[PDB]
Amino acid sequence: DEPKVLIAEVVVEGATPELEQLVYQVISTRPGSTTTRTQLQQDTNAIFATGFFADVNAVPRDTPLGVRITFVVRPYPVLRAVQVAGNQVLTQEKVNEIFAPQIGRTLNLRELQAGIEKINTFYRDNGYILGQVVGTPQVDPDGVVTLQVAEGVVEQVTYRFLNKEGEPTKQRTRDFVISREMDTQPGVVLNQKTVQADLRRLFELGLFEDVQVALEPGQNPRRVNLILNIKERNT
Repeated sequence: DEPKVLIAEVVVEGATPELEQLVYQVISTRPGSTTTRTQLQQDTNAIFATGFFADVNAVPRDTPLGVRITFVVRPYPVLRAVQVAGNQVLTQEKVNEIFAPQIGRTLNLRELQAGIEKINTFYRDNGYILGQVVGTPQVDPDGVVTLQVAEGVVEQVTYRFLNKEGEPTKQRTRDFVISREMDTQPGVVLNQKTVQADLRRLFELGLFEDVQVALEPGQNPRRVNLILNIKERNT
């Protein structure tokens, strides 16, 4: 863990005033302090961990005073808007409301992740069990952030009839009999409350020994094929 250098000045470049005090607060390197390469590296890690910066570099130069450490920092842009692709039950207006407190100051990726968590909580609490933000947020240099969601859209619903052993068997009941009990239909976003309700209506018909629900990925792999595995009461 050698060698050590004495520092004469520390400057922060590239930060707005609000953030520049933060940089000084989180680093340990001061004028008058002895540092190594490792510690300077840890200082850039600490600054990066604040969540405000796209890029952090520590640069040492020789000045008339002695050694300068310049921390060069490239903040994320001021946040101007957050827009979403692939949404249906999550409205752009709800997205605007979640992120309103952040608009007009430098974007912070920890705070963005807290908003992403608010979106996933909106899906989960409203019963859209599959719904969530997917991918990495796109941050454009003009301060507009784009997110993707996959809400759990039902591409198709497939009935599979099975005998007692669990092998395929000839269907007796007509498709309409089942379909007309179900609110879960192609094009809706899967909701665990509606699935439940649907299975209760299928039970109230008195026709099936078992109905089990299984999901397979759609053709669009962000969507689902809802499978009903159905064992009908014999003759």
